[PDB]
Amino acid sequence: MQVRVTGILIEDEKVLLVKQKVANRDWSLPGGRVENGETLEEAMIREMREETGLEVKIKKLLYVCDKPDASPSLLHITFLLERINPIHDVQMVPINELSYYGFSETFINLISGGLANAGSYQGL
Amino acid sequence: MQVRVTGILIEDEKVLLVKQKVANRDWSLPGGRVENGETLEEAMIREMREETGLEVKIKKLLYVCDKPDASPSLLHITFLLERIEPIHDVQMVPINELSYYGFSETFINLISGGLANAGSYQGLKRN
Ligand SMILES: [Cl-]
Repeated sequence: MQVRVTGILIEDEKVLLVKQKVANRDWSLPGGRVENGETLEEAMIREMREETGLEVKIKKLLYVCDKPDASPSLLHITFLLERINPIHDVQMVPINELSYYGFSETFINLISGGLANAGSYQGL
Repeated sequence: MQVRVTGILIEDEKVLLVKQKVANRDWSLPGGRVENGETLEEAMIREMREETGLEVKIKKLLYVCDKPDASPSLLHITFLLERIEPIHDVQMVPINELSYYGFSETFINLISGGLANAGSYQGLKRN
């Protein structure tokens, strides 16, 4: 089973986005695959470092999404993060404008709520 | 990877405990291994009706504990459950009495905080 973590870092009502180095290379949430021997947290911290060069700490686990029909089975965990050698592609997008970046027709309010939505789950 | 789900169904400040058909028996939380192809949810619902015969729905993810160093790697998810629509060994124990059944004060506080502690996480590695 594969596991992926993504971080949501909010400051002044904006979310941190990075340019994806794969696919259509759109601005998306920072994250990556959890590597063998890594706790979800170590992976999150490593991914933030490699894609934004920032040092962070887990604030809370917000939303977990699992799709076992994937190949291989996939578990997706999203963390609320707080801030504490290539130049990184980074952008702070106002939460309002997130819809202009193609963000899900099912959420955006999920992150608007912040801690209020901690622990959300889906299963599909 | 081995994934385990645990259910915490609270009603009137009491937690649902089940009696283990293994080891020294003893009252513990309902849960089990997530079987291949199941979503965490499908497994939670399945374990819940095999051990308590109740129909439940997930409220929120309460706690995620992962031990990548375990053999095999372990991910343990705890769900706050809510009731919806063979005889099982079931008991509703008041939360302020869980210490009697071996639960630590730390855990009792977690369950006690309820929805307020939703989304808790902890990574555990040896050394
Ligand atoms: Cl690897």
